[PDB]
Amino acid sequence: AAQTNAPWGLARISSTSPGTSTYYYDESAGQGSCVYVIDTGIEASHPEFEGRAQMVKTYYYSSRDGNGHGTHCAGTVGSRTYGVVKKTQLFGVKVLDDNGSGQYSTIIAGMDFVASDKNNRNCPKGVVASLSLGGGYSSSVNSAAARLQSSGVMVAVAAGNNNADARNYSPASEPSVCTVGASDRYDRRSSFSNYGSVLDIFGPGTSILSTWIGGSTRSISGTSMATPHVAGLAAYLMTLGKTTAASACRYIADTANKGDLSNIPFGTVNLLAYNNYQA
Ligand SMILES: [Ca+2]
Ligand SMILES: [Hg+2]
Ligand SMILES: [Hg+2]
Repeated sequence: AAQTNAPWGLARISSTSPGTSTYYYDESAGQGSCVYVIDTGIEASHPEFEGRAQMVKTYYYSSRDGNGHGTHCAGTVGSRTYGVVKKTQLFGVKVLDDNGSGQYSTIIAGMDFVASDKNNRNCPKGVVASLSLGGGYSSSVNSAAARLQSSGVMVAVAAGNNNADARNYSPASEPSVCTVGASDRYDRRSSFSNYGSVLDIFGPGTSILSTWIGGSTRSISGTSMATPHVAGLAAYLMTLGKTTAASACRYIADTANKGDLSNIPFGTVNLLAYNNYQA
């Protein structure tokens, strides 16, 4: 299948060069897989989700996304127009408040929740979790991420947006999960993207168009935005039967576009997520 005039990030992940505009993908489109989006919530009624999204847990007074961030990131995972895996099922877990902030204790709870909840869902092709969030280093937050991964969920996390070594950030610095940096249209590392040896892979993160709250759309930048491109790609590859939850991050790095990115500091991987599609 081909989506013509797609968002640049979608085109980039199905191409071996920058500057294309068509997103090529297998029609299976991640059907039978599930992606938990752990964020500010999801506006599940947005038409772009086609009834494939639902809120399963909140840690605040409401389950509604009053922020937009979570809705945007879900959209990059699996909205019709803006999504990598256009037929995946999306589950929203609200660990962040409507200002975009949350305590580590509640972020940890949300992770432990997903590890258990996936046991009562029908997700034949596997289960992914997308965490476009993070803060300063915390061994407890790293440990919760590691548990979620070991439970059999493909965990993809943001590297952080400080233009710094991601070793000092939590979400990011846990080696066992998939830590994602951000790149821009021209194949440069995004100016804000964290880097370092703990990064596994880069995805598109600058000027990413997707769904927003109030049934709208919006372009936003941040290494947060790259995360869902890799989460969606994992779900897509898992439904194809190419890889499993446990080995997805490695499989993605193995099959990545290698050496394309500029402004990568020595000691950081130069690998850009790539679907390897062939008609
Ligand atoms: Ca890793
Ligand atoms: Hg987000
Ligand atoms: Hg986003």
